[PDB]
Amino acid sequence: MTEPIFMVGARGCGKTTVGRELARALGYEFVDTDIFMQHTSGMTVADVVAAEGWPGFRRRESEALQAVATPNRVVATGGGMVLLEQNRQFMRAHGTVVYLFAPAEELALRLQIAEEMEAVLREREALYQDVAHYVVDATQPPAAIVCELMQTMRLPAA
Ligand SMILES: [Mg+2]
Ligand SMILES: [Mg+2]
Repeated sequence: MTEPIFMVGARGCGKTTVGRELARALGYEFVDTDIFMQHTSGMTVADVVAAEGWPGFRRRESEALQAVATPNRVVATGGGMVLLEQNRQFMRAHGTVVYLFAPAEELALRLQIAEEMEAVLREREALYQDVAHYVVDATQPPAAIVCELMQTMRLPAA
């Protein structure tokens, strides 16, 4: 089916890259909520936070989620998208959610911090699992994740 596919996970799990390659494989559109915010508002997350705080950024992020969710589209989401319950509900309702899981060690390794990702996971691991319909090993190359997702999720290639 063509419900929107939400990619969730912590910074460093490869969301944008896997999202983009999955979208290409399925013939879907691709949008990253963080990138959408930047290029529609002109403001970075630091700008938004400096002007309106973390609460203001989280509201914008919720709004972005709602604005870009549509069928036949893969949506890569920022690390903190899973913090608000309404965001978690929105994603499981509107579509199907995939958590790109990696231990903190590997998240920290990816740097195109080890203990800061450990702490991110203590706060958010359970939230990623709560919202995810499907959990995949994000330490594989993107192409291998793409392949595994199409099989597990029973999605045809474009
Ligand atoms: Mg759904
Ligand atoms: Mg789950």
